[PDB]
Amino acid sequence: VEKVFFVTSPIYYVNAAPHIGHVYSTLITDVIGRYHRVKGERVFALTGTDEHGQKVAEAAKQKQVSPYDFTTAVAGEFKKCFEQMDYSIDYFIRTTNEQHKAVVKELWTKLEQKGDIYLGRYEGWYSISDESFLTPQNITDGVDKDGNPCKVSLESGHVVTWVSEENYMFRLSAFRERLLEWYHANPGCIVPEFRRREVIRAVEKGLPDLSVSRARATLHNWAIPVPGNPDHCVYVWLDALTNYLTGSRLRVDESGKEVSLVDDFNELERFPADVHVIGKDILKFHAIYWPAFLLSAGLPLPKKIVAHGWWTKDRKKISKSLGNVFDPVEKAEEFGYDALKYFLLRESGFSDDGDYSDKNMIARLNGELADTLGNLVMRCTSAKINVNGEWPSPAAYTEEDESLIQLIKDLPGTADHYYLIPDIQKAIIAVFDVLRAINAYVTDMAPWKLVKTDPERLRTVLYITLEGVRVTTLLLSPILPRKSVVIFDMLGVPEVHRKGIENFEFGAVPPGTRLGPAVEGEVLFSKRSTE
Ligand code: MET
Repeated sequence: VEKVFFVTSPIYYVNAAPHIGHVYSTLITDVIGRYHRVKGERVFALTGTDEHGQKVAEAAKQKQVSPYDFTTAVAGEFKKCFEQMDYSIDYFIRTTNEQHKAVVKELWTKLEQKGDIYLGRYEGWYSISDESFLTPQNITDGVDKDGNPCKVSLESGHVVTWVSEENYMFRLSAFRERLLEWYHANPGCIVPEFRRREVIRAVEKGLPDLSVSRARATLHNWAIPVPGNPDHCVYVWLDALTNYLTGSRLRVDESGKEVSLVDDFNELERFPADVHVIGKDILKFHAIYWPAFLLSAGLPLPKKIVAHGWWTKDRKKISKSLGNVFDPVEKAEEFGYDALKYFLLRESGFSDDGDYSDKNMIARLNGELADTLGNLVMRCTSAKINVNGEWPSPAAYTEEDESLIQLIKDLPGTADHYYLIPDIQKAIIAVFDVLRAINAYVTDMAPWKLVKTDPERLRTVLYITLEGVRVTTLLLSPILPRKSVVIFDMLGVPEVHRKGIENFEFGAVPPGTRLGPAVEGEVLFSKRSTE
């Protein structure tokens, strides 16, 4: 099937200002989308804000302003932040959007007509902060923000409350066997694998029916009314998951504004998502509830859900009051945007709860970006080594020449597989193994000596080096979107060769291609001191 590659981030609660967790999640979404665009594919990358619910409504009561003004303010902060992070997102969705509401009502009605929604009661624990139902097995003792004894989530640590309400219930219990068929039929549908094992384990134990409405007062009327029952509002999560569907059905103008909701998802060829990027904290919603709603509705299921871990700074929690902040924009201004992105994508894989420190950030920037990549780019383009300022024509290749050429020929196939898992960390490591190899080849050949001694040999060494740089840079362009453009400018790679699987091929830029012009003091990544 040939379709728009559809990649999504979670839509984030707007109870509070955007922070690193959100930036990271969206960054992951952005990178995947960026990579599929360089393969020449149509892409629709989606992010947004989850704006209804008790959590958000109460967050706005605390700051003492209307939910409409509050959600709009905070959403504005999310957009401003993401614009500043210089992503390439195709649309920003807000669940307050009127067309989103229509799609929710449409899906709800499908589930009802299917016979999968009945009137019942939920009597059990709820975490408002997580907007999540919990069994007693998943709560424990703790202290509220007074210090008085309460119950809290084992998952999250937030206060839980007992809820006893007549609610509309989705028949999730009836989807146990089909969800199990699905997980087993598509053993790559949840990444990383140990999270796939989590979901299976959980669904194996058994599934209770799920409350998909709440009484309207409980939600302070800040939700979507249940169609046909104005006393009930639709569960914030059923509403929020529907954003993926809504997004697949919106025609967007050049300004980034929704202008039309199509009746059928096929019209736009986006749905279902090829990758839902998420955090591990919201796995059940995406891997259990969502495919269950889609099965009931008769909709296609997503191809992959990839769930990453949580961040710490200096081996502690990120928190304003505890005195340990990590501001992505602040660190980008300090170290650079592409560098910070490299770090967050390099320093941790999706199975790990990684760690930012200034020390280790500077170690990677200097180590990998400046010495390994940065220096290689400057040398092979320098007037000292590349005296004619062009891509030379290679002479005959030695076996050592060819060992390196093989590594470069093999790199795209390997990096491709990693980006498709997806495992962005592994893709980066693969590209830098090839970069380390190029540097060691250069050390061996000492092109600086060859310039005097053997210009004919230099032609070969220099051409291999330029091409190795070009290919590695191409495959890193989704990680270093701005720096890759600079690198390609220095190399003098024509625009047409900066994109497309055609240009993953060794030798796509011809000898004789001229290098771009130099500047007095220019440097790709400048070293920074340690303390
Ligand atoms: C459909 S994704 C919803 C995610 C939720 N709003 C959160 O911030 O965790």
